[PDB]
Amino acid sequence: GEELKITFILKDGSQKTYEVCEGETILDIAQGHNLDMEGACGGSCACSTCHVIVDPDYYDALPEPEDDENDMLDLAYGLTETSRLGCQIKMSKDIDGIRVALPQMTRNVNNNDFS
Ligand code: FES
Repeated sequence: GEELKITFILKDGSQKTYEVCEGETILDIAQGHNLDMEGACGGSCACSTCHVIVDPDYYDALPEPEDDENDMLDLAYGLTETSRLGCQIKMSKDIDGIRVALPQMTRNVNNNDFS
C-alpha cells in the first residue's frame, strides 16, 4: 500500500504533519522537510538531532539500539519510556499515521567528533 505520513512536534512546540515514502529515516524527513530542529548527534547534519519520542501506538512494534546510540538520546533531560533514535528505524508498512515529538537538550559537559 503506497505512501505514508509523519507528525513531528517541533522544538518550538508546534505540530507538523508531512507526507513521505517508506524507507525514510526520521532524521531524513526532519532534514528533507527542513524542520526547525537541532540535536545531539553528527553536528545537527546528515547525522543529526537523534532524539525523538514516539506515540505509544507506533513504538510498540519497534527495535532499540546499542548503549553507544541510546546515550545520544540520554544527553536530553528526563528521557521517556518511548524516547528513541530517529535513525535505526524508519517509515514502514506498520506506520500508516505515526507521530513523534522532538525534545530539547543542552548538557553540562560537551564534546565534538569528526571523520
Ligand atoms: S542522529 Fe545520528 S545516530 Fe541518530
